[PDB]
Amino acid sequence: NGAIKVGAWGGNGGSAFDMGPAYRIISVKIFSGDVVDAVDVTFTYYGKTETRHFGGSGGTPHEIVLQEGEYLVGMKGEFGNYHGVVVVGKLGFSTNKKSYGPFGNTGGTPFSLPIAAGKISGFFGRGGDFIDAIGVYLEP
Amino acid sequence: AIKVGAWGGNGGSAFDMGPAYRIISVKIFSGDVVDAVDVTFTYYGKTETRHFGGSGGTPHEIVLQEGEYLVGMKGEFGNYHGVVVVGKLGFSTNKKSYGPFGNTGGTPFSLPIAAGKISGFFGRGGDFIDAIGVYLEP
Ligand SMILES: OC[C@H]1O[C@H](O)[C@@H](O)[C@@H](O)[C@@H]1O
Ligand SMILES: OC[C@H]1O[C@H](O)[C@@H](O)[C@@H](O)[C@@H]1O
Ligand SMILES: OC[C@H]1O[C@H](O)[C@@H](O)[C@@H](O)[C@@H]1O
Ligand SMILES: OC[C@H]1O[C@H](O)[C@@H](O)[C@@H](O)[C@@H]1O
Ligand SMILES: OC[C@H]1O[C@H](O)[C@@H](O)[C@@H](O)[C@@H]1O
Ligand SMILES: OC[C@H]1O[C@H](O)[C@@H](O)[C@@H](O)[C@@H]1O
Ligand SMILES: [Zn+2]
Ligand SMILES: [Zn+2]
Repeated sequence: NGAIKVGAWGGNGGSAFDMGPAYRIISVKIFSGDVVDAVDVTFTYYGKTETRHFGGSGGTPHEIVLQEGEYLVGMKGEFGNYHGVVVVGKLGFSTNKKSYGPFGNTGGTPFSLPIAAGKISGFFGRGGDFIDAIGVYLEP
Repeated sequence: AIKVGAWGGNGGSAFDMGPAYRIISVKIFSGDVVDAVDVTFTYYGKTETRHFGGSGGTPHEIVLQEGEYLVGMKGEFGNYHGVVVVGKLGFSTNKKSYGPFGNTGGTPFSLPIAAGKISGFFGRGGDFIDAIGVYLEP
């Protein structure tokens, strides 16, 4: 394959998910309340349009629609205890155009992934009731 | 090229070793803070050593064996007497964990590499290691 995967950041709970790399990420939808509940990813994969449903369905959706020539070049957030579970409390992304988030209201251990060269092409991690952990595929 | 980071502050001057064929060793010089790093590596048939940061601190060496690669970097950055620098720095290989080295807490960062390896470094250096970033390959 030749994949580059960094992360996941967060807890060891939930069940592993892995969408693999995409030809093109179309949109990312972060479901969010006190904590990061979930992430939906809409993408094309070769060339068919699929959307994957990660984490849980609580919280409020916050959608990042990527325009033409717009790519994800950063991810940051925080993970910490929420009711006996270590999950992502905050999650944000930046693109080559704009910054998004963070979404979620629970402080914890910060992580940050500035990408000086390259971009995010896919996601993996762990999900249950909430988003326990999130990691990322990279490509040039 | 895949470059992630750098984590740290905006002081010092920019360094960039580029990607290596193979990392041979990493020597982290630290006391209160991360002072410097020596990286020994091969590159198109040549063996090279680069030094980043200053001359202070106590050395802690990571020597990588055959088929051993760097699969993680973690640390902390913060204001140490006027400059935002790496106060703690650690690495992990596919065999072993090292450090972190340095005694000054600040803002944590972590880079676990689920697939791929660290192949090189970039960042900023002066008296101490202001910032450190990493080249990644499969
Ligand atoms: O994020 C955890 C939780 O936070 C709040 O309690 C609400 O917004 C819920 O919908 C959500 O599931
Ligand atoms: O404004 C963003 C903000 O909106 C709501 O209050 C929640 O979904 C939060 O988790 C989120 O951070
Ligand atoms: O998502 C947080 C939490 O939700 C559920 O209770 C389970 O799936 C846990 O394993 C998981 O850690
Ligand atoms: O390395 C820490 C510090 O050392 C020197 O004082 C200068 O090179 C600064 O620019 C740098 O921030
Ligand atoms: O790390 C900063 C500083 O910490 C201590 O004072 C000593 O170990 C020095 O050698 C070093 O320069
Ligand atoms: O911070 C870890 C590291 O920092 C300095 O170099 C010294 O105090 C060492 O004894 C120690 O192992
Ligand atoms: Zn969904
Ligand atoms: Zn030695």
